[PDB]
This record gives sequence, C-alpha cells and structure tokens, in this order.
Amino acid sequence: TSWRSEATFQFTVERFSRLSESVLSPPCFVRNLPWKIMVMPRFKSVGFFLQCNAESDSTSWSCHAQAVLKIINYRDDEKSFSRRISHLFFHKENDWGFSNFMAWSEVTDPEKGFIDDDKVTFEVFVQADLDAGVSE
Repeated sequence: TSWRSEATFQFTVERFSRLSESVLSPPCFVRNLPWKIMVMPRFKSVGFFLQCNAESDSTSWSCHAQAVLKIINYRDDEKSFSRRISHLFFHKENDWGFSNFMAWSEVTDPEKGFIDDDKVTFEVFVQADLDAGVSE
C-alpha cells in the first residue's frame, strides 16, 4: 500500500547525453507521500536529488528519511555508484541530494557501464519515519 515504510524505485533517463534540463520521475508513495527522483546537469556533473511532497499546499507535514541514491551499472552491480542521505523533509527543504553526484564525463563514458543506448538508470531506496511505529 501507499502506507509502506520503505521502497526502492528506479527512473531511467533516455537520450541522457542530450539532457539539457531538469527532469522528474513519476511519484513513488511511501508513508502516503509522493517521492520523486530529480536529475539535471550542473555546472559538468550530474545532479541527483530525492524530492518529497513538493506539490503540497500545506506546511504541516514532514518525513524523516534515510535513503540511498544510486546510479546503476548494468555490467556489474557491484560497480553501481551509491551515496547515502539522511534528512527531515519538510516544506522549506522538500528535496535533498547531490549537485555533484558524479562527473558528467564519468557517467556518459560508454566504457564505464553507467550508460547504455544513451540511457542512465537512477535508483532510490528510501525509508521514511522508522523512528515512529507501534508501541509493541
């Protein structure tokens, strides 16, 4: 259900080499809030952020999350590149991630295993509000 406490979801960006703007993945619900992967070029590195409830018109929400942002390596998963984040998402800071997740030249290098048919796959494993739960 949308009330699950954790989830893993991927977002593939096609024609990556041509990417000239910021793109958003469709939503993945965790603890009933919409989480999305945000990717964009940064001045060259790949910007990779996790967004939560960005379209809410209320300031009365929060999500204490721990997540792993990863760019998958089709050839050898052991070679996929990951970075962890920990953040209390709320209206003033509803996305969190790395403006310099990886060098653009390193991710687009066809001999590195992060791009196939000009496609790069981003993945996020997110756990929300695990500090909250039933008393027993």
